[PDB]
This record gives sequence, C-alpha cells and structure tokens, in this order.
Amino acid sequence: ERTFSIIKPDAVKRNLIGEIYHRIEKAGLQIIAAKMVHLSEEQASGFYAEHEFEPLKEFMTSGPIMVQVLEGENAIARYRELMNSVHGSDSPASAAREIEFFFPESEICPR
Amino acid sequence: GSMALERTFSIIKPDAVKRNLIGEIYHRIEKAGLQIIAAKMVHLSEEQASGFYAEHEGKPFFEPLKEFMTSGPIMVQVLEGENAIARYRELMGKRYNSVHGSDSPASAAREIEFFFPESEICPRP
Amino acid sequence: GSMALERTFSIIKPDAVKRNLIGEIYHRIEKAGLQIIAAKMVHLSEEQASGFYAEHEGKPFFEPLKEFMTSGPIMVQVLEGENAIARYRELMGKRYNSVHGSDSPASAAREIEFFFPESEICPRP
Amino acid sequence: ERTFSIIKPDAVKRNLIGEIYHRIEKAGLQIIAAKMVHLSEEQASGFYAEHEFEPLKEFMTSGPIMVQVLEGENAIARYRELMNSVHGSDSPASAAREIEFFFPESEICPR
Repeated sequence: ERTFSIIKPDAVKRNLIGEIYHRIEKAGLQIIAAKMVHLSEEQASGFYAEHEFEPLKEFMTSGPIMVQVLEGENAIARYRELMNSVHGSDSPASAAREIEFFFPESEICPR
Repeated sequence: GSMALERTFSIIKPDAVKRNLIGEIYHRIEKAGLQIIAAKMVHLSEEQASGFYAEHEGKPFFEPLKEFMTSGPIMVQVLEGENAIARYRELMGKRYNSVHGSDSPASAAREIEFFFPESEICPRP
Repeated sequence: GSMALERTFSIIKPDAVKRNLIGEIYHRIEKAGLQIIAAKMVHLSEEQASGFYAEHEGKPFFEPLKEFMTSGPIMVQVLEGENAIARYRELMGKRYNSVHGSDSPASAAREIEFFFPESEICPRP
Repeated sequence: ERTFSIIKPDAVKRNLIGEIYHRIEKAGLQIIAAKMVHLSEEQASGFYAEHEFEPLKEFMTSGPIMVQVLEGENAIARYRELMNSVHGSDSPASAAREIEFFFPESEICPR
C-alpha cells in the first residue's frame, strides 16, 4: 500500500525538505520515488482539475515542490495521522490517480 | 548578489537509502546554508553506472564499484549556495563514503550534466 | 426603509495588498450596491491572528494560516446594504481566497466586533 | 517620500472610493495606511486651523471620509499631477504635518 505526497512551495523555499522527510522515515514509511518539479499553469490545473481554485494554482506554481511516493504497511492511514503545508492521499485509489499523474513505473524504484 | 554562488552534485548511496536516512542527510545539508534546487530518485544500471564512473575503467575496482551503485536506488541532488563546493565537502568531512559530493567546479559541472538536464534544475525565486 | 439591511465583514489578504489591488476590489464591491461604512488598514501579529481564527486551533493548518495573514498588511472593511451577506458572497463566487467575507449573520456579528468597535463604524447619512 | 490624501464626503457618499484608489495604484503609489473617520467640529478645525473656513468645516463634517497615506518614488509631485473632490499635500513637510495629524507610527504599515 503506497500513498502520495507533495511538499508545498512554502516548505521548499524555507528549506524544510529534510525535516519533512526525516519525520516520515522515522514513522515507518519509505521514499520509493521522488523528484523536484516546478508546476506550470496547465500542470497545477490538471492535478487540481476536480475544482475549476484560481488562487490555489498561483500558490502551487509560485515555486518548486518536492513530489514523492511513500511505501509501507498501511500508509494512507499512517500518513494522514502523521500530518496546510503538506499534501497526502485521503483514500486508496485516490493515491493511484495521483501517483500515476506524476510517476510512470519506470520512475518508481522498489527497494 | 555574491559571485561566490556555485552548485555541487550529491548522491545518497543505496546503503543510506535502504536504511532510510534520506531525511537525516537532507537536514544536515539544509542546516548548513545549502539548498536543494534539483533532485530525483533513480536506480542505476550496468550501463548508467559505467558512464558516470567512466574515468575508472582500467582500475581493478571498477566491476565492484559498478556493482555497489546498482544494488539499490540512490538519491541524486543539486545543492546550491555560497561556496557550496567547500561547504558540502566540509559537511561530510572530506570512494565508498556515506554520501557523494563534487571536489571541484569542473567535476561539479560534468557530474550535474550527467544526471540532470537544465530543464530539471529549479531555481528558487 | 427595508429590513433586509445587514452588514458583512471583508478582508483583503496581503497578496492582494502587496499587488496593489485594493482599489480594484473596492470598485467591484461598490458597483454591486454595497457601501463601505467602516474600514482601516492593519498589520496582524501572531497574537491577533490567533484570536480572529481561534476556531481553528486544533487543525494542522493553523500555524500556516496564522503565518499567511501576518506576512503583510491587510485591509478590513464593513460593507453595508440590502442582503449584503449574500450579495458580497456572490461577488467572490462563494480558506485561502483572494478576499474574505462573512457567511452568516452570527459570523458577521462576531467578526465585525473583533476588528471594529462601534465608535469606528460610520453611518452614511 | 510619502504624501497625504483625503477623500471628501462627496465621493464617499456617492460610492467612489474604489475609483479613487484604483486610479492611484495604477499610477505607482501604494496605500500604506488608511482608515475611515467622520470628522467633528473640533477635528475639522484642527486640520484646517491655518484659516480661522466656517462653510468648509460644515462640508468636511457632513459625512464620513477616507483618509490614507501614500508611498512611492516622488509622490508629492506624482500625486498632485494625478488629480475640489480630493485632498493632497502640496509640498513635503506639509505632508509630514498632515500625516502626523491623523496617523501614529503604530497605524502605518510598511510593506
């Protein structure tokens, strides 16, 4: 069971990537895929297409973000209880749509 | 607007990724003034590890060095900041270390262009 | 002499104040029949932003919500008119919006008394 | 260099606050302090004490006004050329006396 995560530009700009990652790896999850992308207007619209909103697109494109896929025994529940400032999948099959939006299988690295 | 701005390359070897130390290493880098402007997790292969470490083909330790960097996923980043070459080198102290870092600007330029195209480097502003 | 008279509270968040959109937002409010009977520009603090949004202390998004409303000066106003609650809500469409507005009379009463005393409300006649 | 401004009760009553503010922010100035006050007989007399007149006090107290402080590179000249119906400082040190009459430093918000 794998979940999805997004580090908003507030934490990336304030240099908080290590704290967010360290608070997870100590909780049991494992970063099995990650990359830093700077979303565009069309990119942020596609991931947030279930709204159609405008002020949210401007903030998510105001700087680079840290996208990552997390693995672990029961992650959707463990992740949501760990943590706005950070994104996280609410239910399964919602993580599958968000993971496939940013990650092909060739970019996912099982341990 | 200092001209001491420079970027350095960094790799978190599979032993630290398998042990889940990615966050602990990132925190030590960020706490030293450096900033991650480009990063991704990749799993090297025989073909890719041979190209990066191609300067050590004739050495009798190539076949294992290639075999260590392909035993698990790694984490490669581009660290930016004032005197980032020396600052990041001082963080780890100075072949099979816990982390990788560039030792010179020409080495940093050649090693960044191997893993990251310019379209994957994200300026902070 | 309609009894549909009511007042609503409004905040222009620092992103719109820093971008110099105060006049553009005022014009859209005035062109919809509403009138500004009380207004002032303040710069919130950790202590003041915590009191206004005190209903969201346990939520994990409090610390940043407090940090956004204190990153720059804001503009707080009292808009008056017939059905001003729904008219102003319809202007913006319906947490981190371009502008703030009351959603109910009890919310408008509690939010006006936090920023404006009665001695700062100016009736139009 | 900051200047001073007063929106007379004619524009406030006619709902012209947005037009006056929009015509300024598009000109380069920035509203760094503002509040709506209803002047009294003693208030209007103090701000207009350099006369001592009577019909002017009655008009400036016949309704609420919009006081504001404006900031920008060379504002006294830029403001006077933008614009009776609206007040504005004529020279520097005349804005300092008018700003201090309505605004303590605790009410002025630099960006």
